[PDB]
Parts: sequence; C-alpha cells; structure tokens
Amino acid sequence: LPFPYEFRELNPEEDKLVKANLGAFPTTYVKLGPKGYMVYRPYLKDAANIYNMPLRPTDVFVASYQRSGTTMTQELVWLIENDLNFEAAKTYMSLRYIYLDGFMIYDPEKQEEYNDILPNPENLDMERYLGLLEYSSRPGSSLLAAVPPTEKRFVKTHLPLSLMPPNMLDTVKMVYLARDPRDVAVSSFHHARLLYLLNKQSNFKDFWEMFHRGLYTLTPYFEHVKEAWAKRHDPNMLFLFYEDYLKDLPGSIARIADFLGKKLSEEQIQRLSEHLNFEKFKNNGAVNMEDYREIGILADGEHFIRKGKAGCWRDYFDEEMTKQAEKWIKDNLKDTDLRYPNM
Amino acid sequence: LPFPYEFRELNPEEDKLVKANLGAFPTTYVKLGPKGYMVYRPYLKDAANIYNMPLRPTDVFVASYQRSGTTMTQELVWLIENDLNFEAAKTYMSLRYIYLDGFMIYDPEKQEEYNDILPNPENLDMERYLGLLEYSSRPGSSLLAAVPPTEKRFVKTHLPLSLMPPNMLDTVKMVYLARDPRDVAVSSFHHARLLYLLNKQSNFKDFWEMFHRGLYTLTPYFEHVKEAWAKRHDPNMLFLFYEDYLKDLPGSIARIADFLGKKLSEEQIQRLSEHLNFEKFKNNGAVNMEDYREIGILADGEHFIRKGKAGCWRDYFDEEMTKQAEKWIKDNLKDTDLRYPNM
Ligand SMILES: Nc1ncnc2c1ncn2[C@@H]1O[C@H](COP(=O)(O)O)[C@@H](OP(=O)(O)O)[C@H]1O
Ligand SMILES: Nc1ncnc2c1ncn2[C@@H]1O[C@H](COP(=O)(O)O)[C@@H](OP(=O)(O)O)[C@H]1O
Ligand SMILES: C[C@]12CC[C@@H](O)C[C@@H]1CC[C@@H]1[C@@H]2CC[C@]2(C)C(=O)CC[C@@H]12
Ligand SMILES: C[C@]12CC[C@@H](O)C[C@@H]1CC[C@@H]1[C@@H]2CC[C@]2(C)C(=O)CC[C@@H]12
Ligand SMILES: [Ca+2]
Ligand SMILES: [Ca+2]
Repeated sequence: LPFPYEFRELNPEEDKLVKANLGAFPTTYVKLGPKGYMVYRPYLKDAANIYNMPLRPTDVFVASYQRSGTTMTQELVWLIENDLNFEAAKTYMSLRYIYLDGFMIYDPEKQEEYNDILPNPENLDMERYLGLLEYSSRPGSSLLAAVPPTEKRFVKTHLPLSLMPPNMLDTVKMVYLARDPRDVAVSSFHHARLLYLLNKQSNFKDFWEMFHRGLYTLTPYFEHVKEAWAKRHDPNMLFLFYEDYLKDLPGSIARIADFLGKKLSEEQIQRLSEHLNFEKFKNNGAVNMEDYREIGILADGEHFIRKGKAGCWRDYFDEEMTKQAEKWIKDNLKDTDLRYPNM
Repeated sequence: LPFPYEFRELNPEEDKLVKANLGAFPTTYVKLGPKGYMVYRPYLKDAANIYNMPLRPTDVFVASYQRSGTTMTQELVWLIENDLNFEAAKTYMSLRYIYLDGFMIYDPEKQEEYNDILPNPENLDMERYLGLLEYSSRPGSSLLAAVPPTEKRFVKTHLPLSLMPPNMLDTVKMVYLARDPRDVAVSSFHHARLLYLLNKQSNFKDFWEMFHRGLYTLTPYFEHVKEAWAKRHDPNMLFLFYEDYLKDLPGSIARIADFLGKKLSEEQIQRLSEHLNFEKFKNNGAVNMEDYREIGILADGEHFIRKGKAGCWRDYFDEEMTKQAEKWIKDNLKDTDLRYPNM
C-alpha cells in the first residue's frame, strides 16, 4: 500500500508566525495530508512505513494529542495488562512503551544545532545525551518491528488515526485521550518550555496564537480529536476524557480494565487509583523523566508532570483570548456530537 | 570555648545521590564546618563537647579516615604501651579503646527503623542487640570522661583534627593512619555492605561516586588527611601509611614504639609483627568483631578484616573510573608535599 499523502511547506505568513516562536529550535515543520497536520520534517522519512506498519492482535496503543493524559493512561494500561505487577512497572515508561512518533522531533542533519538551545551545553552528560540523540534517530516503525512476537507491544503515539494503518482498529486496541484544548494549550506551552523548543522571548499568548491556528505540532487540534471520536463505538477503541480521570479515577479505571478484558476487584481498582495519585505519580522516577534533568536537557522549574488540574487555563487567558477560544471551540463543535465534560 | 562551626543540610543534588545509595539506612547526614565534613546527624548533639573535651597527658589517640589501618594500629599501640602483655590484650578491642565518634551512626529517635535493614530481624539476639544500641546511644565525650584518671585512656576516632580540641597535640599523642583513597574506597564499600548501610541495589561505582565527591561519612577525604599531614612534624603526632605496614611491618613497629617512648628488642618487634599476621589477626576473636555476627547484624560473606592487601582497587575500577580517580588525586596533591608510598 502506497502513502496517499502529499506534504506542503508553510506559506510565508504561517512561516513567519512559527519562526517567531519556534525558530530557535533546529527542527522545522511541513503540513501533511489534506487536513494539514503539522509534523516535524524528519517525520517524512518514516511516514510511509508507519502508514503501512505491520500490526499484531496483541498490540495496545495509547493515543492522544499531546498533554491530554497519555502518561497516566500508559501506566494504567500497562499495570492492568501485566496483572497489577507494580514491581515490574518500576522500569522506565520509555522502556515499557515505544514512542512511535517520538523520533520526528530530532534531525540528525542538524545534530550540532541542538545543544545550542541549552543555557549551559557544557554541563551535559555527553555519553547519555549522545545516547538519547541516537535513540531519537531510530524511526518508530523499526522500533516496533524490533519487538519479538512473544512480547506484548505497548505503543504510545500522538499521531492522528489518518496517518497510521487504516482499519488498524481491526487488529489493535487503542485508548485515546482527549482534554479541553485550552488546558492542553497551557500544558503544551510549559512542555515546550521544558525542552527548550519555544523561543525564550515568546509568551503564552504567542503560543496560543500558533496553537488554535493549527500551526503547532500535530495540530489542527480538532481534526485530531474528531478522527478518534468517529471511531468511538468501535469495540477496539476506548475514547476517554482527561477530565474524567479527575472527577472519577476509579470509574475510568474500571472502563479501561473492562476494555482490556480484565475484571478487577473494587480493591484492585482502589490500589491502582492510589498509585495514580498526582503527588505520588509526579515523584515516581519511572514516569517523570527527571533523569533527563541529570542529563542536562530540561529547563529549570518545569516538569513533565506539572499541576495535574482541570480548568487552570482561566489563569492564562485574558478577556480577548477567552472569547477567541470560545468562538473557536464553538465553530469546531458545530454539527458534531462531540462534547467536553467540563465545558 | 564555644563551637565555631555551623552545619548545613545537603542540597537537592547532593541529597539525591546520597539517598540513592544510603537512603534505606535510617541515619541521615549534614555537612559540618567550612570544609563540609559529612557527619551523621546525631553527631551534632555531642559536637561541642568533643571540640572541648578535657584531655590528659597520658591519653593516646589512633586517628584515621576509616578503613586505613586503624584496627592494626590499635592492637600495636595497646600492646606496646602495656609491655607486650599479649595475654591482657585478649579482651575485646572495643573494651580496650573508646570509639570517640562511633555513636553518631545511631539515632535513638529511629530505634525501630534499624532492624528493618536486616534480611532476618527475627534471628537477632535481642538482649545483646538492644545492648549494642544502648551503648551506641552514649556520646563519645561521656565515654571518655567516664574513664578514671589512674587508667590510661586509649582513643579511636575517624574525626578530622579540626573537630577536636585544637592544640590537643600539646597534651595527647596521636598515631594517624592514611591509605591510598582508592583502596580505602573499596574497603569502605565492603564495610558499608557488612553493616547494611548501603542499598543492596547499589554497586561500587555508585559508592565511588559518593566517595570522591565528598558525600560519604567523614569526607572530603583529602581535607581529612591534609589536616593530619600538616601536624606531621609535631613531636606528639605520628603520621603513617597503611601501605608501609605491608612493605615493612617490623620497620613501622619500631617507629611506633619509639614514638611512644619504648625501646623494643629485635625479638620483641618480631613477636609483634607475627601477632599482626593477616590470617592470624583476621581470626583473632578479640579484634575481628565476629561476635557481632552471632548477634545478627553482619551480612553474609563480609568481614571487618577482609583481604589486607594494597592495590586491589585496580580490580574494581574500569578505564573511566581509573582516569577520574587519577585526575582527582592529581588535583588534591597539587601544591602540597603529600605523597603516597605506592603511588
Ligand atoms: N497522575 C496524574 N494525575 C493527574 N494529572 C496527571 C498525572 N500524571 C500526569 N498528569 C498531567 O497530564 C498532563 C500531561 O499529559 P501527557 O502525559 O499526555 O503528556 C500534565 O498536565 P498539566 O500540564 O496541566 O499539569 C500532567 O501534569
Ligand atoms: N593485621 C592486618 N594486616 C593487614 N591488613 C589488615 C590487618 N587487620 C586489618 N587489616 C585491613 O585494614 C582495613 C581496615 O581498616 P580499619 O581498621 O582502619 O577499619 C581492611 O582493609 P581491606 O578492606 O582492604 O581488606 C583490613 O582487612
Ligand atoms: C529532541 C529532544 C529535545 C531537543 C534536544 O535537547 C534533544 C532531545 C533528545 C531527546 C528527546 C527530546 C524531546 C522529547 C523526547 C522526544 C521524549 O519525550 C523522549 C526523547 C526526547
Ligand atoms: C549502628 C550499627 C549498624 C546499624 C544497626 O545494625 C545498629 C548497629 C549498632 C552497633 C554499631 C553498628 C555500626 C558499627 C559500630 C559503630 C561499631 O563499629 C561498634 C558499634 C557498631
Ligand atoms: Ca553546538
Ligand atoms: Ca522494626
């Protein structure tokens, strides 16, 4: 099966906005497909392979537009499939899951350019840093095909459904997370600050400008959610809202367990929910990627697991931005049954 | 005289490293003085008293950074002062010497927490175990003041000179032992394993990391040795190298005897050297503290008197560690006349 998509460069206006906020970061973008999904240029080298990647009936995918509850979901899905063996789950999440599209953010051609975004390149633990860069050079497809058949493959991706094998849900199970885009925006802003992707001179309004305009990584945001929403009633797709994890963690866990063919005891569900307690999780070395800070690539006062709250976007949007966001959500939810819990 | 030192908590980075290797052990550390000597928290309660402890012209101290030849030296110094009465030396070394700072490793506040580091707490001889804990609760100063004036006091300590009465050498005699830090590191690692101080999951590279970085008990290592080295000329200080005990035991014994005001016969020196034979000493119940194993607090395959060799650090350091250790020693020996025999 051939790759049915053409890519396109950003036009002058789009390129101006993006550069003004992300120009310092080495990697550039291109829009892919008819919906114009923003992908880091390096994604193109593995695009056809991903679209045609061989799937296995045992594969399990945790998909979502970034910062929507992926990490939490991965931990839950992993423990449940592995009979709540919390002990075995103490290994790095990055070793337990393959980040299908994680590679695209790195361009080997510009290797020398990446350390220049760091306040102090000199403090880097080079062995580990170069180690990271090498891993990031490996296309997702290869990482997946590498896993032996007698080992259950856990996949993490932020890729929209239209870029992966169509009908994939006929073979694999997927848990897709969606979150209020406004909160997603604030979390993505900080995430961007965490890894030095955003220009230090840019602020949140700038980021929000790129975001709702479909000029940030893997956006248009709504097209992304919509594809998954449409596959909501499929037996192998479990569409969940990040907000529900907060309002009723126990309840979400039951749904995930059932979706995976497991019946947990009220006690087991309780044990899992406690394990997912924000403070405890935020301090869980296996999932917070704090070891990245010892390597030297994380910014001061930023963490992968941040605040873990819903609705905090009100502390970042001014009157104008607020209305602009309302109109935007309004327009994209018009003539669809998609609705957010907290909205 | 007031205690001229302030203490300081470990900063986040330092605390992370330490905890990762010693966290399971109940007792915590703090850095003391301008040099930042690592002391177990409980040391603070008796710090001022030790700094101001009353000394006696008959007192004799055997000092050193741990695992540098203290025990051997204690036996030699004791026999020589007691007219080679080998018979009277058959009593426990712990009863013949007061371990000035031995107490700091135990915190009565966490009494319940200590037995939890044992594989089998249930096998403990409780009477003796609680007996140990009680003795360990007594500050060193008190143990010393307790000894009657008509009895010669033998003191053992791993405290640097700057923490004891300044000018102390004006009253007491001290024999200070120094050993190649690399070998000291390997011996301290095993010692740490012996008493269950180190996390069972940590390995030697981890320990060596803490060690040369000044994050282990009574380090910075070089500052410790340097203080004693500077007083090497004083008539009441005898600076010796552990390595010399191996290359020329008879020769070291003569120096110790002369330092103490005793003239031994070539035969007496010979009798002493034989008494200090590694195998024989390692099996000497009065100094190997094997009775601690019957109590139940020693780890399998670990002993106080281990290999008794010099240079064996080469079997524990990999190429990188080796260079890192070379640079480190290089830097601390720069602009000083301090030199190690085997180096
Ligand atoms: N155990 C947990 N409970 C609640 N929120 C959690 C969590 N672990 C992570 N999060 C939150 O999930 C978001 C990250 O999403 P993802 O894992 O998909 O990248 C962050 O949102 P915030 O930035 O709002 O804090 C993060 O703090
Ligand atoms: N009679 C003896 N001859 C040689 N080395 C001895 C000895 N008695 C003890 N040692 C060694 O001295 C070190 C202990 O030092 P200290 O008494 O100051 O704590 C240990 O080093 P190793 O771990 O290298 O074997 C130990 O085996
Ligand atoms: C590219 C970048 C961020 C830019 C540069 O510092 C190199 C690193 C290499 C590791 C990457 C990281 C981005 C976030 C990634 C993709 C992860 O979440 C795991 C691997 C991480
Ligand atoms: C604290 C600890 C080790 C931790 C715990 O098992 C209690 C014992 C009590 C006796 C201590 C021992 C450490 C080493 C000591 C200080 C000696 O060398 C003699 C007394 C010993
Ligand atoms: Ca560079
Ligand atoms: Ca206990």
